[PDB]
Amino acid sequence: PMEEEEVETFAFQAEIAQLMSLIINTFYSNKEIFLRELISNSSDALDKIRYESLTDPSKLDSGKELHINLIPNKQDRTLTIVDTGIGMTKADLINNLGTIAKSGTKAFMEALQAGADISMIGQFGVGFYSAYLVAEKVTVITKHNDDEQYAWESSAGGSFTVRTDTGEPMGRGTKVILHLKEDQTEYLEERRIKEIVKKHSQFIGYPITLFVE
Ligand SMILES: Nc1ncnc2c1ncn2[C@@H]1O[C@H](COP(=O)(O)OP(=O)(O)OP(=O)(O)O)[C@@H](O)[C@H]1O
Ligand SMILES: [Mg+2]
Repeated sequence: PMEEEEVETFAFQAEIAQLMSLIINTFYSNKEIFLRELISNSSDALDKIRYESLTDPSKLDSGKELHINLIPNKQDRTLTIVDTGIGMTKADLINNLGTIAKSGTKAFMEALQAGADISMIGQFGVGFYSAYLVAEKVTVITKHNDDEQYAWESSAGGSFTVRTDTGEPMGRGTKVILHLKEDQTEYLEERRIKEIVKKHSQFIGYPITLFVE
């Protein structure tokens, strides 16, 4: 073909693959907590960049504003969570989002069997995967300070890919893009989103902005 793109395909760590099918194939009632989990991740990443700037203000040259944006797109049926946090290196993506085992995974699977609410997911070190409560597919674009912009992607099925991102440059941070299931479109509604952020994400030490089309 005219153009070529390098893709790297990785198997999810076995327990995490198993946690993902559990999340996807079980019925759960309290799905809205996915949003709280992604906002926390953005909040953590922003704490991190903030921490690093204390000793090295140069680290904020890639953008000084520390914040989180929420972007529903009804045309594409996507909900995007953007932060100007620390972002992830390629290796961060690979190690931290699927490939390296987590201490709490087995235990969280155990708790789910007993009938735990999925809301507890974030106590175990696997909160990200709550996204698959409402998304058939998740794309993570990320730009860390001394590395290139990358795109992580997976629709489950036990696998994810990482590639150099060919999209619009970010400066610094992470964009999580949720391709929503057809029965989960309420999470594109301005009212629903506002309700959910007020109920679950009111201890975020950063400004959050909802962009409404
Ligand atoms: N928005 C983000 N910016 C930077 N790194 C992120 C972001 N989201 C996820 N990560 C990385 O992926 C890892 C997995 O996140 P996940 O939410 O599954 O677990 P956690 O936040 O470490 O713990 P838990 O969510 O269970 O309290 C995180 O530790 C973090 O390093
Ligand atoms: Mg988390």
